[PDB]
Amino acid sequence: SLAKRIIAALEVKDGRVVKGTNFENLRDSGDPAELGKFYSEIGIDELVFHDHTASVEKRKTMLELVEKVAEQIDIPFTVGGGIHDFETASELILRGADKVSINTAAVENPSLITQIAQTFGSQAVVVAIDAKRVDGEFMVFTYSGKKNTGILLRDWVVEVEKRGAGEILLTSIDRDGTKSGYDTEMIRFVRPLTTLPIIASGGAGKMEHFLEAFLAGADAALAASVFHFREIDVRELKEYLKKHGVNVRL
Ligand SMILES: [Zn+2]
Repeated sequence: SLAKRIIAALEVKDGRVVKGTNFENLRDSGDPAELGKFYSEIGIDELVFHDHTASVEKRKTMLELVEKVAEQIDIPFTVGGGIHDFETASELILRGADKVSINTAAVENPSLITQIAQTFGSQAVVVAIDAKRVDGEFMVFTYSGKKNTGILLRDWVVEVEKRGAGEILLTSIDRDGTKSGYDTEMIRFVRPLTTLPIIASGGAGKMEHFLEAFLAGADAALAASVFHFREIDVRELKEYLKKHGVNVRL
């Protein structure tokens, strides 16, 4: 069966992890680079950083983050949060990120996907798609879930692959922040529409949710607070998944 990845998401601001972690062993539980290194050592496959720094310092702050993280880890990492053009994405990849996440800017200018891919390869471009049910249809939302674009998820997935994206980070707004489970109906809906790797995001609460997401056709599963606050142990999770037939890296 197909190889599956466990991904930790770190929300960051001003070079700090927002709300930190429960990991007492670390010198500084809010240092993104230290936390990243720790996650790679306990068995996380990749990292996603999402930045919320204020506009005047944002560009420099995200570049510093990327350089510091790149020195501490050899596993892939993605950076995102307000990447609106090619030059911003380029500077971040050159400074050390393996991949960039784009969402609002991709919907507003789908050629941005192609532009980044032309220089850095499709594998450098993660399109984050936030979606929610509206009147029985899956719709795409932008601006941190504030705007219903009126674009069907079905149509956007196909366009994203056509434009040259390498991966889709699929967040169910219906589940994000809850610990109720991944939106497996949404994952199953997207799976036949694309050949791209799908990162399931939103709703992780317990180890069984990961199994469910992988059965639904996710290639990777992303989570944040379940790991940060140690509700789920990463090694225990991989051992659980392997036991039940999922091809994870031990
Ligand atoms: Zn964020």
